[PDB]
Amino acid sequence: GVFAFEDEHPSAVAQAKLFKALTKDSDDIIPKVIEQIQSVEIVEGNGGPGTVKKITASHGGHTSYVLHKIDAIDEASFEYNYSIVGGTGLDESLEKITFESKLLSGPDGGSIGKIKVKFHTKGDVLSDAVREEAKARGTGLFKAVEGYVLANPNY
Amino acid sequence: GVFAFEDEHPSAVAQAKLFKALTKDSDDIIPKVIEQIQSVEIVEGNGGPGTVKKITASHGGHTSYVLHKIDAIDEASFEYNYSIVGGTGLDESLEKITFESKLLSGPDGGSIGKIKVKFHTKGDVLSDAVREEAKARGTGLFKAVEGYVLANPNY
Repeated sequence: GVFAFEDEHPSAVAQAKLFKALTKDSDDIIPKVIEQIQSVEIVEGNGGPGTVKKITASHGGHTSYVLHKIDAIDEASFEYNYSIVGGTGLDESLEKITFESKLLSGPDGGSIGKIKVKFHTKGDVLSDAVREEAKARGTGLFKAVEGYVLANPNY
Repeated sequence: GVFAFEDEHPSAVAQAKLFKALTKDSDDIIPKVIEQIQSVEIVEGNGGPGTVKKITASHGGHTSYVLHKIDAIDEASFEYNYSIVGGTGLDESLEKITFESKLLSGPDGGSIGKIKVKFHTKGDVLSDAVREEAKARGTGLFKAVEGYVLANPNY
């Protein structure tokens, strides 16, 4: 099945500024802000739709890793979608997880990031722990990037 | 005179975790998250009340620094107060600035950071540019530490 969940994250950061950090500069930000994440390397691609990246997090004894595919980037509507297509960080019960982000405008020139996470299960059931852990991990990357942009006016 | 402005900041971080971050680990966190803050040097003290710190920042080609004294740290009430007592970063119109921070219980086991900025002016007027810059700098330090804790549950 395909299980979809949605959250909204208001932010004081302007859409265009948050969108650029989310889509062009997140490879440099995420490793800086998240301790565990050691590196972000491009496996194939030029940064646009279709690019595959390997993100390595130090722990789980020595390591862990996940592979992300960028599915879509739409500057006009501030939509950014990516999938976790593999890696030890993708639970065995799942085919893939997709994150769809859209930055709506919020009060005071801020943003409201609508984040929908879709779980592509192998079967008919979705574990609660699997759902919760993946949502936290995806929300944490959004926050790492948004928090960085807040703390660094002009970067 | 003394001009006091207060703002509230909801957060999903629990009071005890955010309090620990703000008062024990901010010295390490702040220079990692905020690009222009070059360093945090303890001038005197061990980090507790009474400690004096020199925070050096760097813009365009321009360096500037400010001296912070930790005024109070009350763990039971989650109050953390510090003052900016001098430095090229403190405006000539001011004697000092005092940030009074208090973490209230928020919904979801999260918290509400109530931050009060007190400007101790040499005269009877406070410049708008001076008020906004200081208020932004101070909110930035709070948000930089909070963003870091959200991104790293277990640092």
